[PDB]
Amino acid sequence: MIKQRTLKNIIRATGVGLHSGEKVYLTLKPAPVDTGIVFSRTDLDPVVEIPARAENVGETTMSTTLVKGDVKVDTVEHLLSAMAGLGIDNAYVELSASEVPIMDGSAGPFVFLIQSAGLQEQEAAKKFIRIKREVSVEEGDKRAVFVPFDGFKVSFEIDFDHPVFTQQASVDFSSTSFVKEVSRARTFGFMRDIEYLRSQNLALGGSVENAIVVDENRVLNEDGLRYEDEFVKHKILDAIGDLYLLGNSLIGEFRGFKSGHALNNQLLRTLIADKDAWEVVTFEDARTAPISYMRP
Ligand SMILES: COC[C@@H](O)c1ccc(C#Cc2ccc(C(=O)NC[C@H]3C[C@@H](NC(=O)[C@@H]4C[C@H](F)CN4)CN3C(=O)C3CC3)cc2)cc1
Ligand SMILES: [Zn+2]
Repeated sequence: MIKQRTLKNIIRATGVGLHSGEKVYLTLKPAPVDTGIVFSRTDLDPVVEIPARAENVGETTMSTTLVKGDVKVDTVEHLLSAMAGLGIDNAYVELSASEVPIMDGSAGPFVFLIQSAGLQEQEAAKKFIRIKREVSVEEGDKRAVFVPFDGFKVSFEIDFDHPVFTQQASVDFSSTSFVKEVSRARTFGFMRDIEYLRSQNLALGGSVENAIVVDENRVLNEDGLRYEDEFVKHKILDAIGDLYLLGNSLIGEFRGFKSGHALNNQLLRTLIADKDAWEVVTFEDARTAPISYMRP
């Protein structure tokens, strides 16, 4: 059968919060069957824990935020994308501060730290959410859709009127490596936006070392892009992180059109509410299942 996965070993990492500019110590820990992903602010006494579930998502600010009262964890989407891409079901994420470290601006450093630890299969069937019906959310010119699909696929389109800006990509993850083709795609920022955010005490940890910095015309990063389509690949990365707040891996297709965290969360809420549009399924036989995972 397809089995739940956690970490084999604890992972420790250091970085800076994109927005906070705060040094943050990150620990990923193995967790029991049916824990899901749980974030933990260990700088607090008592320690405050927020399950990485759509119901805990906060005011859809600059990034995906988990809240519980007046406690938050900022910018969870790149880490959850790394955990989604590798099929991790159960894990404790401990943070010394309010924001997940940005690292290089991609999921690459997290996927590497996790695959360095290795994964442990657990004695329990992995539960999948299978899309049975199309679920569509729109707001203005933005659109986010689930389509039934025997597998896992993410299609994305962006549309910037900007000299730097392939603005479309589709990845079937059963035939294309999240690790190689998506995970290294970095966050990006326009200089006019970054100058505004800085003026408002935001982007305090931003640098060419953790973001593609774009002025009116070109990428300012001396070493350029990792992919010709890095921008729309990063959109796909962020969508994979947000999808993982369902708390179960998806069997279906996601289509984004200029979508972002706020509409992505409207789509998760609408899917969860419409119980006719999905079912929980397990696979007693991995060989006939529409998705596959790497060796642990
Ligand atoms: C040494 O410093 C000195 C100096 O040079 C310097 C250099 C750099 C910085 C910085 C920085 C920085 C600040 C904010 C952002 C950001 O929010 N990007 C949003 C982008 C990326 C994507 N969204 C995402 O990736 C979401 C949102 C987060 F980005 C994570 N997930 C969607 N998206 C948009 O659609 C944009 C067009 C609206 C990125 C980088 C500061 C100072
Ligand atoms: Zn991002």
